Amino acid sequence: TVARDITLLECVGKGRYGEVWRGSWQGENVAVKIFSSRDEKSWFRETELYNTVMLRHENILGFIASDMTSRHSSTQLWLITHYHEMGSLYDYLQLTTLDTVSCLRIVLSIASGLAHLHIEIFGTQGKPAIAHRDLKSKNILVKKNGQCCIADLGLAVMHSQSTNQLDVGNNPRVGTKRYMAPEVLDETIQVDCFDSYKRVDIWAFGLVLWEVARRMVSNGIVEDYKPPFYDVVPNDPSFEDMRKVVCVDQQRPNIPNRWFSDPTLTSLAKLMKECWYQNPSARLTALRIKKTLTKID
Ligand SMILES: O=C(C1CC1)N1CCN(c2ccnn3cc(-c4ccc(N5CCNCC5)cc4)cc23)CC1
Repeated sequence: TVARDITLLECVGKGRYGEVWRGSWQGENVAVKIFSSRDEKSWFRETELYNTVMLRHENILGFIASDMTSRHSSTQLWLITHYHEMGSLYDYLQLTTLDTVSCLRIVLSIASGLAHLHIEIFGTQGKPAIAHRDLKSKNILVKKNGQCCIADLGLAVMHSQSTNQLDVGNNPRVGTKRYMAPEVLDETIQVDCFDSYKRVDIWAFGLVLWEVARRMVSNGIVEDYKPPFYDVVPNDPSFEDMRKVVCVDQQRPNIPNRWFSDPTLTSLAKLMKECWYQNPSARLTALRIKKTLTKID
């Protein structure tokens, strides 16, 4: 198989999800995500997704193959994709600051990535609508040309409008809590409705928008990298911790005033706020957000 022709070179990530390695395969770098036992359904669902739906897009992490392998004293579950040496947005934002152009390129490209997933394309070159359900800075990769690509589709949801059936899988994993929409947290989400799942992505996206914006320099100031809600939740926040801050207190990420000196960060502040409506139906769509980012300077 592919697994046995891969040589594993360097561990570049370690978490509750398992591990990420840089390895080589046919002389090309690849990322090998080795899944924890707790997350094996994600590997299954993502293997399934990648093997049923044509997802390939500049801003979706490029899939190579999935495989099992008899490794250590276990059978490892590996998902093998293209490799982005910059790492995640999370990693990258912590090593550097952005300018107007690099900020816009990052956030637009993610918008385009989200929009492509969310839309249904009809016909044999088409696809079902897909909702990610766990978008965050750690599972968006940064390419050297400055564009991003979305990974980690283990919790994805698909829907098609001809069939009007909704595939949610059978996954014990629910999203990353720090990024969880109000309606998910207070359990008011309309689970029968596909638009609900898209709308949770937008919330999450708006939180990412904020992480990124903080690192864009204006007039030679910039904010330190911070995860959304850093000031009001501890590390690894509970589902209950978040409900209190997001739903009960209706708190939203603080916009620093320095952003209002700058016409880009002013326009993105408006944008991220229209991703954070308590009312899901008031949130902008991926496509609209894409159209807007395309017109900002
Ligand atoms: O599933 C996830 C999230 C939940 C972790 N993914 C997919 C698996 N990942 C990767 C996919 C595809 N490429 N890729 C490159 C890195 C990577 C590369 C370098 C670094 N570092 C280590 C810290 N010092 C600087 C460079 C970190 C991560 C990580 C990944 C991470 C994002």
